[PDB]
Amino acid sequence: LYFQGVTATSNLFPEKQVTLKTVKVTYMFQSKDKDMLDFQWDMNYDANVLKPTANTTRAKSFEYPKIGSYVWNSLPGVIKANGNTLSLYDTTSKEIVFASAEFEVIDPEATATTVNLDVQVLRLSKVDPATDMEIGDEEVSVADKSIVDQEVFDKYVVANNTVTDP
Repeated sequence: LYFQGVTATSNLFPEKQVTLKTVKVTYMFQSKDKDMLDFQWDMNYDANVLKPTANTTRAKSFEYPKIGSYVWNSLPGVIKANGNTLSLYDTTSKEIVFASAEFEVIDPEATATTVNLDVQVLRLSKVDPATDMEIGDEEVSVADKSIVDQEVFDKYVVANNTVTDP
């Protein structure tokens, strides 16, 4: 056997393995009927192997960084992000950038490492047209405590793709 390089994994997205200068990892999400109320993810990496590039920014981390209360913080070895708005993020009309980051291989001789997107919270809901505010009754958890609800997933999630470059 011969596979050595970056392993892109997640609790909510299928794993991808890429052989390597730079690697971009983008997790693409789409729901049916119910738009996104609240999300929290940590993209964990090895700070000794991979370093976030100049392209790893708040702006390029998520589809809707200016909408609702979006927190983005790049710390050593972890990119922490969470978003929320009672008006909801549009995850129904098209497939969105849920999480994205671009990493630089610090030492070209050291390629073998894991980038892992821990999706801690993903809640969907539907707005009352009269208010444009989410209906508390219609809230469903796709993910909570980093545990994906298979029944809710099968019902509401229509796209969950891991896209790498290369």
